Amino acid sequence: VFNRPILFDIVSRGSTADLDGLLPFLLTHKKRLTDEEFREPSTGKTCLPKALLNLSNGRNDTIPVLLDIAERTGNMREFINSPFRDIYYRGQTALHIAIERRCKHYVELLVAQGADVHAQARGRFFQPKDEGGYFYFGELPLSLAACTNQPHIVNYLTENPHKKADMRRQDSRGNTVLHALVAIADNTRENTKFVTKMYDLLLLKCARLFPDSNLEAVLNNDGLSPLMMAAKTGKIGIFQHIIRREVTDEDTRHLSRKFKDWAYGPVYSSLYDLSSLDTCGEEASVLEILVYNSKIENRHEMLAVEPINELLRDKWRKFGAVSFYINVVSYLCAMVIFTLTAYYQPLEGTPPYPYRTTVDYLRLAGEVITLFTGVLFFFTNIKDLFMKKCPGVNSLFIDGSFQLLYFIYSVLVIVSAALYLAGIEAYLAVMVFALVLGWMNALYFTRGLKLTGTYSIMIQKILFKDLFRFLLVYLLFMIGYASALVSLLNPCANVPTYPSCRDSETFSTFLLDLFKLTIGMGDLEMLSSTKYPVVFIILLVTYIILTFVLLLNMLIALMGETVGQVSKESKHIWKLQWATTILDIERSFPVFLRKAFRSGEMVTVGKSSDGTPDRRWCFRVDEVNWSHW
Ligand SMILES: CCCCCC/C=C/CCCCCCCC(=O)O[C@H](COC(=O)CCCCCCCCCCC/C=C/CCCCCCCC)COP(=O)(O)OCC[N+](C)(C)C
Ligand SMILES: CCCCCC/C=C/CCCCCCCC(=O)O[C@H](COC(=O)CCCCCCCCCCC/C=C\CCCCCCCC)COP(=O)(O)OCC[N+](C)(C)C
Ligand SMILES: CCCCCC/C=C\CCCCCCCC(=O)O[C@H](COC(=O)CCCCCCCCCCC/C=C/CCCCCCCC)COP(=O)(O)OCC[N+](C)(C)C
Ligand SMILES: CCCCCC/C=C\CCCCCCCC(=O)O[C@H](COC(=O)CCCCCCCCCCC/C=C\CCCCCCCC)COP(=O)(O)OCC[N+](C)(C)C
Ligand SMILES: CCCCCC/C=C\CCCCCCCC(=O)O[C@H](COC(=O)CCCCCCCCCCC/C=C\CCCCCCCC)COP(=O)(O)OCC[N+](C)(C)C
Ligand SMILES: CCCCCC/C=C\CCCCCCCC(=O)O[C@H](COC(=O)CCCCCCCCCCC/C=C\CCCCCCCC)COP(=O)(O)OCC[N+](C)(C)C
Ligand code: NA
Ligand code: NA
Ligand code: NA
Repeated sequence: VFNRPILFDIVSRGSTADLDGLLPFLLTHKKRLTDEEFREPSTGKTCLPKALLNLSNGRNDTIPVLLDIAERTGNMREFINSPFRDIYYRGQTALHIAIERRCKHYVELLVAQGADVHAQARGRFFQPKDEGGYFYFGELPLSLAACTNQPHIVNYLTENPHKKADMRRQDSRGNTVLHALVAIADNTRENTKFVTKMYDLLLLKCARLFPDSNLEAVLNNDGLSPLMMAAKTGKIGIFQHIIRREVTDEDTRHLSRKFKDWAYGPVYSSLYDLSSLDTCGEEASVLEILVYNSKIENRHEMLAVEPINELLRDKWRKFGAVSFYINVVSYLCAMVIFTLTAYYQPLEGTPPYPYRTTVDYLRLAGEVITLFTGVLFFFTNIKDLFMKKCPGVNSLFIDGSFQLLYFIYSVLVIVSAALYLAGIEAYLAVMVFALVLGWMNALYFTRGLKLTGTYSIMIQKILFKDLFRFLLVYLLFMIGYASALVSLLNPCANVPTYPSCRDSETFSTFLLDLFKLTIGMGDLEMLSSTKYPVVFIILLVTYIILTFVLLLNMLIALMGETVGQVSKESKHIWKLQWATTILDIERSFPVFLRKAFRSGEMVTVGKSSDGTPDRRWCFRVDEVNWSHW
C-alpha cells in the first residue's frame, strides 16, 4: 500500500490525511520505517528528514503523527537518529535539520523523545571550505545553533530537561563550540557581531556550570585554543574581543583579561593578561603564531592591538635592539674579512696555497672565518627546513627573500671552498658573486629602523612590480632592432674590421651599445659602413625615442605610482619584519634568560579556587579620557 516513492511524496506534500492507515498496515507486515527497502538507496533518507526539508510556513503536522507511529513500531531511538551515509552528508540527522531551518518548535520536540544532541555531521558538505566543503560549524547540533545565529535553541539545548549537550564536547577535530565560532567568523560587521555575543554567552554560561577549567582553554587536536585559532586564521573581531575582555560580576571575573588596576580622576590604568601571549618557551603563544604562522593579509592589524604593540616594543628595549645591533656589526665585519681576503687572494697558479707567511696566514684566518659563516648560514636555513620554513618563501618581503640569498651565499662559499681545494681556478669567479651577494644581504639589517627598512621594501617591490615588466619589453625591442641593425652590415667575407665590417661578435656588442644607449651612457657614433646608411640612422632614433624618451622615463613615472601605493603597505610589512626580528632573537635564547627578560609584572588580579589568588603576569597600560567621569 505504501512503497518507498509513495510516502516521500505524501510527507513532501505535508498533509496528514493521506498517510493515515500506514500505521496498522506496517504493524501487520512485520516492518519498521527505518527498514532498508523503504528508505532512499543513495543517501539513507527516511520520512522524517523529508518532512523537515519540505517544511513550509514554520510548521507541518505530519511529523507528530510519523513520530506517533514511531513508538508504535518502537524505533524513536532509531527513528530520530540516522547516518545519511552519503559522502556529502555523513552524519546529518533530523536535529541538524530542525535547527538550520530555524524551527524551534520541533527542536524542542526531537530532543524530548530522546534522540541525540551529539551526532557528528562529518559529511564532506559539513567540512571546512578548504577540504572541499561549504559550511563548517563544528559537527554538532549545539555547535550549529550557535554558528547559525539561533540564541534561543542554544539556551534551550543546554537547560532542556531530557538530555543536554554539554558545552565541552569536541567534534572530530577537537574543536568545541568556541573553536567553531572562530571557524565561521569573517571580519565583517554582521558576522563579528553575533559571534562575540554567543562566544561570551556560552563562556559566561559555562562558568555557572562546571566551575572548573575554562572552555576557552580546551585545546583541540592540534593544540590551538580559540584565541590561538583566531590568530592563525586572521579573525580580528573575535581576537580583539577576547583580549580586552572585562567581565565584572564577581563569579566570572577570572574570565576577564583586561582589569582596572587603579584610577584617579582623568587617568585610568589598566592591566592586560599575557597568559598565552607571552610564554617564554614553555607553552605555545599567540605572538609566535601571529608573527610566524598566520594570515599575512591582516597580520598587521593583529600586531596593532592592545599589548601586542607595546609588548614587542618592550622586548626591543630590553634585548631586541641590542642583540640586533651585535648581529649587524658581526655581519658587517664578516664581510670586511670576506673582502680583504679577496683583495689579497693571489691570482697566479693553481690553488694559490703557498702561505708560509704572516700575511698569508692572516689571509688564512679570513677564508676560515668565511667558511664558518657559510656552513652556519647553510645549517640555520636547513634547520629552518625541519623548523620554520615551507610557507611560500620565494617572494615574501618578510624575510622570505633573504632566506634564499643567505642560502645562495652559503652554497656559493662552499663551492668556492671546494674548488680552491679541488685544484680548479674558478674559486675566484664563484667567490665574486658571493661577495656582491653578501653585502646586498646587509639590507636585511635595515629592519631595525623604519627609515631604512621601509626603503628596502620598496626596492624589492619595484624590482618585481615595475622592473621586470620593463625588461620584458626592453629586451623585446632590443632583439628586434639589433637583429634589424646587424642585418645592415657587410660581412668580413669581403677589411678585417669591426667598425666597418661585421663578424662573429657584432650581435653581442650591439646589445651592450644599445644598452649603453638607452641608459644615456653611450653615444650613437654612427657606424655608417652599411649598404643602407639612412635607414640605419632612422632606426636608432626610433630606439632612443621609444626606449629612453618613452620607456625609461615612463619607468620613473611608474615607480612614483608604486612608492605612492606601497608606502603604507611597506610601513606595515616592516612591523612584521621588526617583530619577526625580535622573536628570532628571543627564540635563540635559553629559557631561563627569556624568563629574566620576561615582559610584564606578576599581579594578584583577584581571588580564585578556595581563595587561591590569580597569579597572572600582566602588562600595565596607563590611559586618559576626560569624558567618562
Ligand atoms: C610611428 C611612426 C614611425 C616612423 C618610423 C620611421 C620612418 C620613416 C619612413 C621613411 C623611410 C625612409 C627610407 C630611407 C631609405 C634609405 O635609407 O635610403 C638610403 C639613402 O637615403 C636616402 O636616399 C634618403 C634621403 C632622405 C633623407 C631625409 C629623410 C627624412 C626623414 C623624415 C622622417 C624621420 C622620422 C622619424 C622618427 C619619428 C618617430 C616618432 C614616433 C616614435 C616611434 C618610433 C640608402 O642609400 P643607397 O643609395 O642605397 O646607398 C648609400 C649611398 N648614399 C645615398 C649615402 C650616397
Ligand atoms: C628598559 C631596559 C633597558 C636595558 C638596556 C640594556 C640591556 C642589555 C642586555 C644585554 C644582554 C643581551 C645580549 C647578549 C648577547 C646575545 O644574546 O646575543 C645573541 C645570541 O647570544 C647567544 O646565543 C649567547 C647566549 C648568552 C647570551 C646572554 C649573555 C649575557 C647575560 C647577561 C644578561 C643581563 C641580564 C640579566 C642577568 C643574566 C643572568 C640571569 C638573570 C639573573 C637575574 C637578573 C645574538 O643573537 P643571535 O642568536 O645571533 O641572533 C639570531 C640568530 N639566528 C637564530 C637567526 C641564527
Ligand atoms: C642555488 C644557488 C647555487 C648555485 C649553482 C652554481 C654552482 C656551481 C657552478 C660553478 C662551476 C661551473 C664551472 C666549472 C668549470 C670551470 O671552472 O669553468 C671555468 C669558468 O667557469 C665559470 O666561470 C663558471 C661560472 C661561475 C658562476 C656561476 C653562477 C654562480 C651563482 C649565480 C647566483 C649568484 C649571483 C647573483 C647576482 C646578484 C644580483 C641578485 C639581486 C637580487 C635582489 C633581490 C673555465 O675557466 P678556466 O679559467 O679554464 O677555469 C680554470 C680551469 N682549469 C684550467 C684550472 C682546469
Ligand atoms: C653593550 C655591548 C655588549 C657587547 C658584547 C660583545 C660580545 C661578543 C662579541 C662577539 C659577537 C659575535 C656574535 C655573533 C652573533 C651572530 O650569530 O651573528 C650573525 C651574523 O654573522 C656572524 O656573526 C658570522 C659568524 C662569524 C663571527 C662574526 C665575524 C667575525 C668576528 C667579529 C666579532 C667582533 C665584532 C666587532 C668588534 C668591533 C666592535 C665595534 C663596535 C662599534 C659600535 C658602533 C647574526 O646573523 P643572523 O641574525 O643569524 O642573520 C642571518 C640571516 N637570516 C637567516 C636571519 C635571514
Ligand atoms: C645597513 C645596516 C643597517 C643600518 C641601520 C642603521 C643606519 C644608520 C644609523 C642612523 C641612526 C640615526 C637616524 C635616526 C633617524 C630617525 O629616527 O628619524 C629620521 C630623521 O632622520 C634625520 O633627521 C636625518 C637622518 C640622518 C642622520 C645622519 C647622522 C647619522 C649617521 C652618522 C654619521 C655618518 C657620517 C660619517 C661617518 C664617519 C666616517 C669617518 C671615517 C672616514 C674615513 C677615514 C626620520 O624621522 P621621521 O620623519 O619621523 O620618520 C620616521 C622614522 N622613525 C623616527 C620612526 C624611526
Ligand atoms: C620561446 C621560443 C624560444 C626559442 C629559443 C631558440 C634559441 C636559439 C636558436 C638559435 C640557434 C643558433 C644559435 C647558436 C649560438 C651561436 O654561437 O650563434 C652564433 C651566431 O652569432 C651570434 O652572435 C649569436 C646570435 C644568436 C641569435 C639569437 C636570435 C634571437 C634569439 C631570441 C631568443 C629569445 C626569445 C624570446 C624572447 C621573449 C621576450 C618576451 C618574454 C616572453 C616570455 C615567454 C654562431 O656564429 P657563427 O655562425 O659561427 O658565426 C657568426 C655568423 N657568421 C659570421 C658566420 C655570418
Ligand atoms: Na643622462
Ligand atoms: Na657622455
Ligand atoms: Na661622453
